[PDB]
Amino acid sequence: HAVTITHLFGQTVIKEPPKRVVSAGYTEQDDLLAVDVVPIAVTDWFGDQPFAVWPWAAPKLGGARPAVLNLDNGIQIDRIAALKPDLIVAINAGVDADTYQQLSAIAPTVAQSGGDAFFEPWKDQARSIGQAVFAADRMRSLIEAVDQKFAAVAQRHPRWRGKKALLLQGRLWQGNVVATLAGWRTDFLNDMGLVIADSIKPFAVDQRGVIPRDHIKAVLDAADVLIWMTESPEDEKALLADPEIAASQATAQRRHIFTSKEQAGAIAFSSVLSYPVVAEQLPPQISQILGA
Ligand SMILES: O=S([O-])[O-]
Repeated sequence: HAVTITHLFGQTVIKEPPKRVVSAGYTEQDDLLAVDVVPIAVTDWFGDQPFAVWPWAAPKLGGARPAVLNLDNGIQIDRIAALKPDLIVAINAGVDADTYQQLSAIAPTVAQSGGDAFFEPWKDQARSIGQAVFAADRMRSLIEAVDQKFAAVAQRHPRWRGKKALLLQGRLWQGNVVATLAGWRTDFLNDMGLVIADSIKPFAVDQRGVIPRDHIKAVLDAADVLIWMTESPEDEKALLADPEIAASQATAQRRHIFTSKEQAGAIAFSSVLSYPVVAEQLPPQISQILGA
C-alpha cells in the first residue's frame, strides 16, 4: 500500500492516499487539481488569482477556498503547521536541507528530485505528484494528452517545421532582453515543429539568456517568430519603445507575439492543465506571423 518517494533530501513514505494536502510551491496546485486533489493550501506566485488558482484550473476547486500561502519572507512554516496537513508537496518551493527538516517535522514532505529547487522539469514534477497522491496512471494519461495536443498543432502546420522561435520574458531586466534557453521549458515549441534560435546560447546565465544591449538586435533578428510573455498592454508598449527592439528586423517585419496575461500564466505554469491553454491559444498567433 505505502508509496516511497525518493527526492533530493532522502525518502518520504506516504502510508495512504492523502486527505489534507498543502501545495507549498509556486505551481503544484495544477497537477494536484488535475487528479482531483483539492489542496487545503495553495501558494501564490503572481497574477493575483483567487486562491492563487488560475482560470484553467479554477473549476477543479469545486467551490473550495484553500488558505493562500506566500514565499515573500520564505516558507510560512507556522501557517503550514496550523493547517495540520498529512502531505506537504514542496517541489517548486526553494526547499533546502533546513526548510526540509521544518516541513518534515509537520508532515510527510515531497521535495524536488534534483539541483533545481524551483522549476524542475514539468513532467518530473507531474509524475512525482502522481505517485504521491496514488494517481500515477491518471497523471500518465494527462502528460500524454499535453504532448498529443502540441503534436496535433504540428500536424496542422507542416510549413512551420524548422522555423526559428525565441521565448522571452515580458519585461527587460536592467535594460537586457531575458530569453528562455533551449531546455524542457522550450520542448512545447519543438513539439509544434519549431526550433529555438541559437543566437541566445552565448548569453546563458543558468536557465536563461541575458542579452547585452549591443547584442539585442542581432539576437532577436535570428528568429522567425518571437514570443514575449507580456502580462499587460503596458508590457508590450515598453518592449516596442526600447530603442534596440524598435530598430530590429523582428519589429520591422512584425515577427513579435505579445501574450495575454492568461497565456503568459499558462506558459509559466507549464502543467497538465495549463499547457492545453497554450496549445489552444498560441498557434493562431504563430499562424499570423509564419502563415498557417
Ligand atoms: O521525462 S520524459 O517523459 O520527457
